[PDB]
Amino acid sequence: TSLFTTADHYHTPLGPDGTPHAFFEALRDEAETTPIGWSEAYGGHWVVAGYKEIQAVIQNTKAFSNKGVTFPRYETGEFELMMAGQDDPVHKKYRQLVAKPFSPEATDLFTEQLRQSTNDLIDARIELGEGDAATWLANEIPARLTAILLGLPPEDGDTYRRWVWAITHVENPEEGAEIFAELVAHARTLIAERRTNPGNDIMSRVIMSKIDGESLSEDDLIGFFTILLLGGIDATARFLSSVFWRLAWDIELRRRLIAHPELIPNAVDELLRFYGPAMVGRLVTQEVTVGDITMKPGQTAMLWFPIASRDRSAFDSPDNIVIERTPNRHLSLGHGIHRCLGAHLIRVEARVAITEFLKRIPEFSLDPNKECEWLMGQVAGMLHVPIIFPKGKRLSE
Ligand code: HEM
Ligand SMILES: CC1(C)O[C@]2(C)CC[C@H]1CC2
Repeated sequence: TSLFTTADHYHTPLGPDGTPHAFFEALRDEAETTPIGWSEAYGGHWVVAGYKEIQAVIQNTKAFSNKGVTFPRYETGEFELMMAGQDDPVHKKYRQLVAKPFSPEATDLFTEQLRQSTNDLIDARIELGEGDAATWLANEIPARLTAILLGLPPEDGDTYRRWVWAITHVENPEEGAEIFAELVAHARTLIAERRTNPGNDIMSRVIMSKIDGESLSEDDLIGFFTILLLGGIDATARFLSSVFWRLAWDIELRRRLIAHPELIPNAVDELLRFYGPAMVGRLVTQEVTVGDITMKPGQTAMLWFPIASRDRSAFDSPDNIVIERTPNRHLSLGHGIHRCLGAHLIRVEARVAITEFLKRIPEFSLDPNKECEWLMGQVAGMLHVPIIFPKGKRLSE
């Protein structure tokens, strides 16, 4: 009578609250006894839910390969996800090619440029009264910024989200391939129109790049593009979709942030722990024993962060958002050599998005006449969060 029996991450039961949190809180329980379980979904796999246990997997690079990070494998053809489906040396090497454009320093030069666009997207409907905080804001803030890093066309959110919708998987036959081939099409065009008349963007920074003293093949360039056009548009879009659905009803939290922004940065981390959409797996390359279980090479182990972010033997009162909690050592971004590449970037987007969104519309609420839809998968969160506020005034013209 275990929940691991049929544990499935693209299929987690949703409580009345609308979130699959009722499940986690409960499974979070079972793990105290059995920190790891075997699931019968997807041919057969391992579920790692204990904090001490998931933290033991991400660290032993020996027995676990990242060549199976997305699982079931992500729709990407004969292209491997850079610095993510590759183990070192490839990893250590490939990454140092974008290490700098992502450092806190370099990812600050866009700082007060995100407030503009945020505070400039709040003009879009601050005069209507409502709007899907997901589609309308959750999505555009992370999508526009990216476009700007990969030297891209700002208003095509729709097009990109369409590609990522196929990478991300839509349990569709191969139409994920038909559509991924277009990302590869545009990805190709963009590449070729950069090695001529460049820019300061990242996409460009890597072309001129060279490994071993020799440039790089486009099967690695079209490879990065994917990871990035996928790093900051999905996980983020969802995550934000969440804090907005969370601030729509958690008035105890809304009013508290509204009156103490010194905390917004900190409380942005407690939200990452509680609403982290990120979930990954590893691939077993050699017999190894974790805690009390033994895993033979060939099998995959899913690392259930949402569950290990609620382990009581690591977090005081885990089921409450404690905006003061310090330190916050969750794993919603992972640890080890695979520590999120855009780690500092979302702490920023959040800081702002939320900071500015509350100074503009300090009152709003879950639209009663439209129900919120939650996304599932290795990336989950709110997809549609329609709110209703007091029709206001915009700063724009
Ligand atoms: C809120 C959104 C985000 C979340 C929760 C998230 C989560 C994660 C997680 C869990 C990992 C590590 C997995 C592992 O250890 O194997 C990771 C890796 C990575 N993320 Fe993100 N991410 C987010 C946003 C970003 C952004 C903004 C970018 C895009 C520029 C980015 C780029 C990447 C890349 C390329 C890696 C693989 C390289 C590596 O860590 O070794 N992430 N992220
Ligand atoms: C593919 C997947 C699941 O998505 C992101 C956002 C988090 C972990 C990995 C790499 C980047």
